Amino acid sequence: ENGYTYEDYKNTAEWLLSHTKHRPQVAIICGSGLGGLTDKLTQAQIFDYSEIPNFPRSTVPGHAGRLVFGFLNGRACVMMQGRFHMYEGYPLWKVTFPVRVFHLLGVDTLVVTNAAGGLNPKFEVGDIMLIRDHINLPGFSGQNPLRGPNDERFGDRFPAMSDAYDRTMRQRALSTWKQMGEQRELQEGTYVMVAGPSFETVAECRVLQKLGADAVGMSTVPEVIVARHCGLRVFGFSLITNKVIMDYESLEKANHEEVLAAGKQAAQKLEQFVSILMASIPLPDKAS
Amino acid sequence: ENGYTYEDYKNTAEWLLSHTKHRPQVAIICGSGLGGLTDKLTQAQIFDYSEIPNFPRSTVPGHAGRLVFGFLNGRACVMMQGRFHMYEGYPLWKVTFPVRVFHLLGVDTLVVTNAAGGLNPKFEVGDIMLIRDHINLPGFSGQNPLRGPNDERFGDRFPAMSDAYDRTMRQRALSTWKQMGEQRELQEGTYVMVAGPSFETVAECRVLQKLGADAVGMSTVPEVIVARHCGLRVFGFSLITNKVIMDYESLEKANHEEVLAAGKQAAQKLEQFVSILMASIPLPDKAS
Amino acid sequence: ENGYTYEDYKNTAEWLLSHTKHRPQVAIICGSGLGGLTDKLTQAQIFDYSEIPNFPRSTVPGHAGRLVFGFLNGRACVMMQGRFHMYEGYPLWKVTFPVRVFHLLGVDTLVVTNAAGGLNPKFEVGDIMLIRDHINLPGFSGQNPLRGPNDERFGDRFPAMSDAYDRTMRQRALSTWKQMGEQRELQEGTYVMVAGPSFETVAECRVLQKLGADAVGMSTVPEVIVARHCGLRVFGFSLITNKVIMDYESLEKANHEEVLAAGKQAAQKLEQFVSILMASIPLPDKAS
Ligand SMILES: Nc1nc(O)c2[nH]nnc2n1
Ligand SMILES: Nc1nc(O)c2[nH]nnc2n1
Ligand SMILES: Nc1nc(O)c2[nH]nnc2n1
Repeated sequence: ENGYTYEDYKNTAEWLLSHTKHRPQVAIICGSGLGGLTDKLTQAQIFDYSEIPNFPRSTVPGHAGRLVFGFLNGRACVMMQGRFHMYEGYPLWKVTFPVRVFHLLGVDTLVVTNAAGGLNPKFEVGDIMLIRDHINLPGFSGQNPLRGPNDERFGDRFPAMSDAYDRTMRQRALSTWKQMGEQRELQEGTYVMVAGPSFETVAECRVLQKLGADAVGMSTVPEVIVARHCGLRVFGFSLITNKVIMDYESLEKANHEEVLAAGKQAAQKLEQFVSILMASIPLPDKAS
Repeated sequence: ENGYTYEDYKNTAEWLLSHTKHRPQVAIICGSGLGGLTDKLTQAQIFDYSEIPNFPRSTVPGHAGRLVFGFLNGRACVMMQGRFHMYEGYPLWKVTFPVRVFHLLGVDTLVVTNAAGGLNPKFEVGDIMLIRDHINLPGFSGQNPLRGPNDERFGDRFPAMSDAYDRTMRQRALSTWKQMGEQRELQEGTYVMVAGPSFETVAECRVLQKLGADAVGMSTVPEVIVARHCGLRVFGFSLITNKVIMDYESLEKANHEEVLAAGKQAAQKLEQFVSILMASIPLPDKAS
Repeated sequence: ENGYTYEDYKNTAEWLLSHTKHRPQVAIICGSGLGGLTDKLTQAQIFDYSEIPNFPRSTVPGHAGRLVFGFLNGRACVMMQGRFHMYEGYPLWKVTFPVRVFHLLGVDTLVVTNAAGGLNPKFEVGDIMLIRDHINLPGFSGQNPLRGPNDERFGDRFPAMSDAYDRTMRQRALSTWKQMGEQRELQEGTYVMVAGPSFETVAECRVLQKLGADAVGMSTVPEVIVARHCGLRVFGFSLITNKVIMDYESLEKANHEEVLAAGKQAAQKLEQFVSILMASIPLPDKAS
């Protein structure tokens, strides 16, 4: 909540609207390595976070920290290239700030992507996990983008999250993967947000396994929470860039340079998939 | 700890004492929907949080955010109507601030109430759960009202919480329910504080089940911790206003308007019960 | 991260270096009750945290809050007597600050010690637990000393922790215990950091058991994370000063005055052990 106020989201929404011919319907937050999706846009208009009025600017990236509009598979999009994370210092009400403006920009659906670790044994690095649920660890402790006075203008005080990932789109997703007649079926599991920038220890990965998590990451959850709070259809995927959970001879135990999950390769796939998916996102035209 | 200092709790305690004929023995924090208990008071004196010197004022409520004194079943009380929550922005050392003044006001027992979600399957919405234990999730991460320099004037650095809910009063509680010859027996389980304002997801509810929790809420724990820190007899109940933990067809999955647990109905019951309970709280007169 | 900057760690490192003839190789953070190890030092030079430029000063202790150099078993040491904890108010980037200067002082190995609770049933108060892994609970929520912009000068953005406690030294540790031909074998388990100053409840201890933890404490984890981030060999022990996990008649349920684990007795033992251990820490001379 804090730091920003409604006119803050209202001045930014307007600044963008009055600076772009585009009026986005779908907002797409690309995860690490998935920024490529921006290339798929047409009639694109690239704004620098830096440029936009109250938009948090990047801590290091910047370049791989831009907001591009345009179109994807027949949907007026707006892809945030280079999402913000709590571990960069951004308070969660800066992390999720974009989502609040996308809503005022008219966005009604938010597709978020990310790069997690593979907790579930069945996963194979490279797999794309459809997020069916999430475990908001920072939220349990207090780190929830909604903390602070509730702005009924955006939504409720106690919004529910048991319905976060829109059954419909998840269906249309599982179907679509099948339409394409793909190899490894679109995975589906719970994503566990873990704040910290360092990577989990074996002992930690195991508690994440026990907790129910399928993939671990340091983002998404914040954007999903406030998006839902605004009443935004939300669905997303998680590129499984690696995996671990074994003391009994770590062997590899990751590093990060390991995270790439056949970089170009898989990143390209999750991207095309999301793009194909634009056609399964209800058009504000009601369609009938 | 932070923000306030001893004279802060000392000026407020005195301001109240020198503004009320009353000298409370029991302090009662009413949960959402349980504010009605204030009606049961006699010779009551309603102060507005706003009015009291260093007392955190409400973020939105205010009205359903008052401090009323008076008497309940032969006990000099002081009921905080409209408790503060971490999710409203209040730092935990503002949430629990009242408890620290109640102690300086002479309060020796603190009965807290709340409205949780029903994790334990045996629970039936409407049930009243006697809190036998708690799992302080925000505490594990750092969100503990005691964090900061310890004020030995109030208590220890490392107070123990394994004894928080006073065996005695829990006994007298289970007995009392039986005296009244009630229907569903006074439930008894562990309350898990979860900070965030949004509601838990199915995936989250399950980790709360696995963790051992019986009911989920966003308060109480902070007040119980510092109350105990002062050396205050503490016991409390949790009105089960709902329940969930099922992906396999959510069906209802809550909302909040669902939370009421037969509002007037059950809220009234937990209230009378607490009031009857005043008679089972040791009188400072030692009684003998 | 925050608050300090590189010249901050650079001015302090230099201030110390230009104020001590010593150039530490090993940095030893002593836990509560283990400050005695300082006595084992020779040619020792005691600086007051207070004295050192940007060094966080103690909240209460101070005296039992000093930085002593000198030598231990043929290793140029620097023992921080009286470590900082998150529960004293110190932001984690003050807690771990010393580690960042020890690195600039040339320290290459960090041996941390602490006093936990005994979660694992096999443990007997007095036991010394070799830390083989850790569960960073405050980290999951956001409380990670690395949060904020990454300083590539010190290390990576996403350092891994699956390798934190250096296999080698753990081996040399288990062996050494055996060399000495001791009684109860050097225990080995996962340490779970829990922030809060109050002690865990029975309900909490059980989730710590389920999570996988073997011993609970309120420190170490922060120092281990940034030490590893700098690329510092890290290993440590945990003096088991007590234990609990039982509603079914608490009986003792601790207090803190119980924590001592045969104070002088066991504290002395873990100390001599660490000192003997100086001989198993690779000398920067490469040794060959
Ligand atoms: N937390 C987390 N853990 C892993 O193992 C990851 N791999 N890629 N992103 C990751 N994030
Ligand atoms: N956390 C939480 N969860 C539920 O399901 C609740 N119902 N009423 N208060 C509640 N608080
Ligand atoms: N958290 C924690 N718990 C116990 O039981 C302890 N005993 N000594 N330090 C301790 N720290």
